[PDB]
Amino acid sequence: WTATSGSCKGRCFELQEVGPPDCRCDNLCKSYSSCCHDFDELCLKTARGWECTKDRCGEVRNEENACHCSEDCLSRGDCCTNYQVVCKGESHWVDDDCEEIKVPECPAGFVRPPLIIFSVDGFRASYMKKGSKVMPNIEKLRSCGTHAPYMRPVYPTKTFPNLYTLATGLYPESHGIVGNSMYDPVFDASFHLRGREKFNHRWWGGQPLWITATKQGVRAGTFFWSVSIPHERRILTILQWLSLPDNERPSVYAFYSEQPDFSGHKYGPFGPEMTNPLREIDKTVGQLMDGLKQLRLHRCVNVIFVGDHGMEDVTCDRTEFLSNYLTNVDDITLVPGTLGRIRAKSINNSKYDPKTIIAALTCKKPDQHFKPYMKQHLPKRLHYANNRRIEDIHLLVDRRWHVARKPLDVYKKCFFQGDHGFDNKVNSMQTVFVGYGPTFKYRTKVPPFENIELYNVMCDLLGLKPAPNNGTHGSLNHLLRTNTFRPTMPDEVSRPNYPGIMYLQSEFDLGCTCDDKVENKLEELNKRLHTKGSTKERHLLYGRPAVLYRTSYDILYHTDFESGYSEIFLMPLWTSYTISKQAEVSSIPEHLTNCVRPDVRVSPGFSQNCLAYKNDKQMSYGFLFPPYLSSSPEAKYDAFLVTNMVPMYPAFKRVWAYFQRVLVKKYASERNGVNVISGPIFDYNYDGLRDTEDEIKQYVEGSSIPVPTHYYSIITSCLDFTQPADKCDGPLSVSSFILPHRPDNDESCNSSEDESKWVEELMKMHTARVRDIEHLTGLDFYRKTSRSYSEILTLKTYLHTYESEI
Ligand SMILES: *[C@@H]1O[C@H](CO)[C@@H](O[C@@H]2O[C@H](CO)[C@@H](O[C@@H]3O[C@H](CO[C@H]4O[C@H](CO)[C@@H](O)[C@H](O[C@H]5O[C@H](CO)[C@@H](O)[C@H](O)[C@@H]5O[C@H]5O[C@H](CO)[C@@H](O)[C@H](O)[C@@H]5O)[C@@H]4O)[C@@H](O)[C@H](O[C@H]4O[C@H](CO)[C@@H](O)[C@H](O)[C@@H]4O[C@H]4O[C@H](CO)[C@@H](O)[C@H](O)[C@@H]4O)[C@@H]3O)[C@H](O)[C@H]2NC(C)=O)[C@H](O)[C@H]1NC(C)=O
Ligand SMILES: Cc1cc(OC(F)(F)F)ccc1COC(=O)N1CCn2nc(C(=O)N3CCc4[nH]nnc4C3)cc2C1
Ligand SMILES: [Ca+2]
Ligand SMILES: [Ca+2]
Ligand SMILES: [Cl-]
Ligand SMILES: [K+]
Ligand code: NA
Ligand SMILES: [Zn+2]
Repeated sequence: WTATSGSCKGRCFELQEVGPPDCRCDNLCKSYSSCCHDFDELCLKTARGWECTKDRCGEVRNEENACHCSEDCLSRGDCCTNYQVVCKGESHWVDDDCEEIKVPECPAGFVRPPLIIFSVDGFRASYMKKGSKVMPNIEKLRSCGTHAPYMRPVYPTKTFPNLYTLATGLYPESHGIVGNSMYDPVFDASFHLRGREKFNHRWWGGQPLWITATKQGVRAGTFFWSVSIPHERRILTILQWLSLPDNERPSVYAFYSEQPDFSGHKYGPFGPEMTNPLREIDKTVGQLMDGLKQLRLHRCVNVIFVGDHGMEDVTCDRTEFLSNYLTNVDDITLVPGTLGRIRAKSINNSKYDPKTIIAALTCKKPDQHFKPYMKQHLPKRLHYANNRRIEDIHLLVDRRWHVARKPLDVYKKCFFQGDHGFDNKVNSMQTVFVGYGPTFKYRTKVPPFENIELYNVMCDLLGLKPAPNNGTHGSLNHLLRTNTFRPTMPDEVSRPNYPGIMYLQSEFDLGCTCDDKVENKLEELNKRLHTKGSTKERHLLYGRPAVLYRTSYDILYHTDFESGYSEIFLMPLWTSYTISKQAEVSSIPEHLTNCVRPDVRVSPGFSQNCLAYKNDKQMSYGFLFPPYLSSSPEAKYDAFLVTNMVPMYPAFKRVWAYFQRVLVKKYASERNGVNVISGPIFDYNYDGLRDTEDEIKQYVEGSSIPVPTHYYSIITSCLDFTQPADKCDGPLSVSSFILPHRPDNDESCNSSEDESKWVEELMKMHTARVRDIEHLTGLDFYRKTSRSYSEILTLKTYLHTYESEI
């Protein structure tokens, strides 16, 4: 109940929320049906429109007007945004040349430049160029401030997951808003767009910017605007808030536009009807900037123009129906659309089997426009698994398509021409970023980055300490003129051992054999130096990774590669090697096909053994430094050391072998040498973070040899590819992947064909940031380069997406 008998007199858009049943006057009351009787009358005035006209100038203050052109309006802070242009001969902000804002130019009593976030729903990245003619205000912001060609949203590329990611710096899996629709089995409760349950605090995890500000004494305008409140009114309210007394005035503000998303759903991303909503957004930006200029705040405030996601073409006829695949269609609940989430309709149904559901959806039709996954097998880059609200079964839907349960669900629930929600690597889903203000750089283009990074920066902009989040703090320092955050490299927790030769061949009983018994200080003084690390400068280019957790490991040196070998996990945590453009691919000699050799630097008790692999009918093995890339017949024997061995399903060996035999050389050719760091990943609880030994759910049979869930590689070269990887004088270029270590190739529908038709495509799907690999391994890469740490942080957040140009 709300006793709405009180009044909004003088309380219009009050910054503090009074406790019911007292009537409210804040910009959220509409969505609660708790506004005072007079809210519309007093707080939502519309009389006379939004602009001053020539004959309104100098008028007598008439309180019924939506905004004012009277003389006292500046002091009252409630002029129409175009007042000075019409009545005082001022020019529009857009018509002014831009001038570098070297320092905040703020009125007395402003303790810090305010931050205004102007967020636009469905603003596809390519609108910046494609709509440039009809958006002069946005275009000045863009070219005069700091801009990226695009900003990468989070998966799923829906509104609430993305806006809440912007506000928290967290992946949906951590903030909890994992879709526009959700079921939480622990609450036994459902979250919906329409409805009231979504206003319950328990859905919303992490700590959004407005709470971070508030707890640290920085006042915030409210972020959520009711749909019925017109854009012009939202602008004037922000401007009014900015005219408040120093002690009452917020420092951070948000504006939100439902457009161009709203129109985009109806008309498609480039429907002719899209021009108008883009003009209108630009007009709103103009009004904000004119209002700021009126208040002498246009060289004081930092403005962020940011979208949540793009928009793709999607029509009713491009819909896959689960009823064309499943006989048991009525025993499942589907969260439908641009992604699919499946669970059992009833928990009392013990005949529901996810395994057989997945099988029935796997490569069943030639051009099938969705792919089923168990959530832990989704590409790690999506970070979409560690939350009880994410169903075990997931469908990644092809761009331009929908998935639905039954045809009736489509024609009884074509309407739409656009939608979004797809994989966050899809060009059509990319959105925008522009920063303009004293704290951002002048006329600067920055590389694309992820929206998870913005929280940190908005914290920097407001002098706040960010709550723990998924951004990498410092990776966006190159956006900022000042207020940079100077991060320091994490301290190494474990130091390596450096074992020499300590064991005789005969101390090993591993059931391994090798045809290697063939024999001179020419080639023996030489091989000593290689095992002490004489070629280490070539194969270990950026210093050894640091181990950021407590463990026992050995640095092992070799002619062709260096490794950090875990005595705990019985394999390298990392294997580093350099392949020059000139390097040659050889095959494995017939006599050495099954060759595995004990490593005399490492005890039998800390080694794998061949027997376990013989007994395990499911599990074979591969090597991290590839035998094919050995520098010499003699060097090749090193690649067969038991300490270079890792467990691999035969199905995965097809993938790995093609990577090592074909792709590494190809990348070396194309990139002028590559440095490769490869290794295992263990993430059995799919939390994106390195497993402790007690979290491993699978071993090679009859052994303590743990089975990785994934294999990674980080592939680094010179950004200036006219320089070789091993002699680079400037910025680096990287591409990485985290390949799932699976017993089958069910994910690849073409896998019965040659590796040259499917493997690289799989790898591309599982592209990763070095930073993702850091979370998963507890290692820290690039410790010793000539590059600034901030640039390295940027490099570590880079994702090679394999899409076309935007
Ligand atoms: C992206 O960034 C985020 C933020 O940094 C990273 O997430 C953090 O990871 C930490 C490590 O996993 C984790 O720390 C744990 O916190 C536990 C208490 O956490 C509560 O309090 C915090 C602070 O206010 C709060 O943020 C948490 O909020 C979570 O849960 C609520 C309610 O469920 C949600 O509203 C909210 O959205 C959030 O949910 C998410 O996180 C939880 C895990 O906390 C997931 O389960 C969800 O799926 C969802 O993703 C909490 O309210 C604390 O109890 C933990 O301590 C246990 O483990 C340590 C190991 O060191 C051990 O020493 C302790 O003894 C203890 O073990 C006991 O519990 C075990 C399990 O129940 C049991 O087995 C043992 O026997 C013991 O009894 C731990 O310290 C931190 O909470 C999250 N923070 C957030 C916001 O998610 C994330 O990792 C980053 N991602 C990547 C890829 O880098
Ligand atoms: C939470 C945050 C952080 C920001 O930025 C940051 F945190 F990054 F700083 C910015 C804004 C915000 C919040 O934004 C808002 O004010 N609202 C949240 C989004 N929202 N959606 C609606 C809605 O009902 N629909 C509009 C879209 C649409 N299209 N078709 N149908 C619909 C139906 C109303 C609102 C109000
Ligand atoms: Ca949206
Ligand atoms: Ca884990
Ligand atoms: Cl969803
Ligand atoms: K085997
Ligand atoms: Na297959
Ligand atoms: Zn939408």
